[PDB]
Amino acid sequence: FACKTANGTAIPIGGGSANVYVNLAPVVNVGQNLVVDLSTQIFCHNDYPETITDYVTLQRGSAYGGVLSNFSGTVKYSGSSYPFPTTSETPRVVYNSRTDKPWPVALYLTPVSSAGGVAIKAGSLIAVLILRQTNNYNSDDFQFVWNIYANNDVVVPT
Ligand SMILES: OC[C@H]1O[C@H](OCC#Cc2ccc(-c3ccccc3)cc2)[C@@H](O)[C@@H](O)[C@@H]1O
Repeated sequence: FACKTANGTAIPIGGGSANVYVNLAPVVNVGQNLVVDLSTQIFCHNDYPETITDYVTLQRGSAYGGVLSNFSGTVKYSGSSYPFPTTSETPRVVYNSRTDKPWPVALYLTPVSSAGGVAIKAGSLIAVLILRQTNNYNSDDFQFVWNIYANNDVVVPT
């Protein structure tokens, strides 16, 4: 089991950490959501699906910088909503193919009432999302840590 972003940035068998740069809607209105959809950038696969089934959760999610200060949010994992920062571990998603499939995580972030102007700065750390992988074969229990950075500024009008 291993993961990557499609520009080639990989986290190999056994886990590790990687950085992900996300394009963000440059204008987000109060009352509406900034959607940081990591399922369009983070992909994973099972290396031996004929023998082993892999199980993948969102173990931990938290916000940083302007996301932490200027937005409040939830995280959707595999079709369901959870508080952000996360509390419980999510249900597992099964990975059973050598063909990469997305890690189905997205943040839904709405500006706080006092937000206005440049609310997220280009280059800043905005989130850390941790994927936990286990399987039905042995005791492997690996963390894939995704450090999420803003590729661009986000402005909240007014
Ligand atoms: O994505 C599948 C697995 O890939 C990595 O482990 C590599 C392996 C293996 C493997 C395959 C077959 C056997 C095997 C042993 C005895 C008899 C038959 C098959 C043992 C280990 C590692 O990332 C595991 O955590 C993950 O579940």
